[PDB]
Amino acid sequence: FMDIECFMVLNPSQQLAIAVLSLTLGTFTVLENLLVLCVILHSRSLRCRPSYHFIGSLAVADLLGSVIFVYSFIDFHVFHRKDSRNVFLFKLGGVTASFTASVGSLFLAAIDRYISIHRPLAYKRIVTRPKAVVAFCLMWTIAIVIAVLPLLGWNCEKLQSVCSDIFPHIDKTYLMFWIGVVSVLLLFIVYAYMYILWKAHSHAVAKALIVYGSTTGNTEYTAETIARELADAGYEVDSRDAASVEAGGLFEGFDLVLLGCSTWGDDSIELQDDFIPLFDSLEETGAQGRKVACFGCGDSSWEYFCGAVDAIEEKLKNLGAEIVQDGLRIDGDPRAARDDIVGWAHDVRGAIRMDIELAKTLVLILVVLIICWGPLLAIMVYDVFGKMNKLIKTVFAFCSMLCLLNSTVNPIIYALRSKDLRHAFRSMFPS
Ligand SMILES: Cc1cc2nc3c(=O)[nH]c(=O)nc-3n(C[C@H](O)[C@H](O)[C@H](O)COP(=O)(O)O)c2cc1C
Ligand SMILES: CC(C)CCC[C@@H](C)[C@H]1CC[C@H]2[C@@H]3CC=C4C[C@@H](O)CC[C@]4(C)[C@H]3CC[C@]12C
Repeated sequence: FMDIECFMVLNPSQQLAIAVLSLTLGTFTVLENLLVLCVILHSRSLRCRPSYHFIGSLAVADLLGSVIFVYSFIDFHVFHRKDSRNVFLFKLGGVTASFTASVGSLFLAAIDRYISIHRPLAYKRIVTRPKAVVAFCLMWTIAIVIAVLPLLGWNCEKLQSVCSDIFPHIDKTYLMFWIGVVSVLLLFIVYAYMYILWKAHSHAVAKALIVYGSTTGNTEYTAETIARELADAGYEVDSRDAASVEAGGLFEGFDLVLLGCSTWGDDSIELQDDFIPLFDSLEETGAQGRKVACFGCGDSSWEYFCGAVDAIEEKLKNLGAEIVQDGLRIDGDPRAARDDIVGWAHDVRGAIRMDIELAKTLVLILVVLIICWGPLLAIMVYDVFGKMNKLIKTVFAFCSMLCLLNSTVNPIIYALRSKDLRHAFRSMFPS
């Protein structure tokens, strides 16, 4: 038993600001989605290839949600309308389902693009047109079912219950359940997109592994000269002396692997004593379908010029490691052959990032969702655990406007970014 006017914290100036922000964004949001829906149906008449299952659901939810929200919000605040419990829970159920289905659409958009990254080869087997058709339908029914529950029962007046100080006639247990399901998909949305950016961050920069024997220090100076062209180009480098290497999984996670070794053949071809242990235990090395290249120092005076490079390349192509370019072979000092070093290093780089606008969009969406749903659900958690003062009700009233802004910026985030929709919008014009 709570007074309806107790939920109405309304300063005539605060009432005008509420009305201004809600009638601008409201009329602006409705016109946006009413245009988006018109474009899809116009596009449906011309092209049957774009699914438009996600953008249509998001637009319908934002249109229906905003229309009922702005009207009820202004009627409740500016006009101070006192409705019966069922008539209010009918209206509150309507907006809640629409906004729930809206964020449920973003949840289905998250799983659509999460499966494409986690399981690219199996994406076409899971996400289909009938499955997405059924999923959205069930997403809408569940969204309606949950939001109709307060009207059916499970409210603060039907049961001896502890009520909400921001939503009249609502049981806090129902809100905690509603917050839970909304928070789970939101956290999954945040987790998925954060999982996309961290996964794409490792692929942007390539990793190059350099090992060398070099008793005298020439193949090291070579590798040190080899590494800088790679490093200056933008390659993560992990040069390692062959005397301090671990055999098993030595090449794991390297897009390119450069194996340099000096030849030390007094009588017969012999490699660097430090490079021999790694040579023997190569099978242990990943040694498979790994882009790899060789280099090494030698001298013309010997019958086997850089025979080490030949022995290594024979084991690499034996196990199937793709040798992208021939091994680099140097005699004497590589300080005079610096040009050929950076030449072979730029060539092995030639023979072989991410969409930042799509990467920033995820950042933007995450920043948007954290901005629009963070404080909104936060105030509701304050209502569930303990209670709040009058200022928080006023802040929540302004924060109730914050989710409406999300419905305004969504057709700019997704529909405007749709290359197919913009084609359908231009097709509206003569030719
Ligand atoms: C005992 C001995 C054997 C060598 N055998 C070879 C050989 O078979 N083939 C070759 O090209 N150079 C051979 N060299 C020359 C070295 O490979 C050359 O000095 C090289 O620049 C050494 O590289 P590092 O400074 O990276 O150890 C040999 C040198 C010595 C002292
Ligand atoms: C929210 C309450 C008050 C009324 C909802 C009833 C109507 C408007 C709801 C219930 C079922 C919903 C449909 C369920 C399935 C989809 C597929 C989706 O890809 C586009 C939206 C669309 C076509 C929904 C449009 C809106 C819809 C028809």
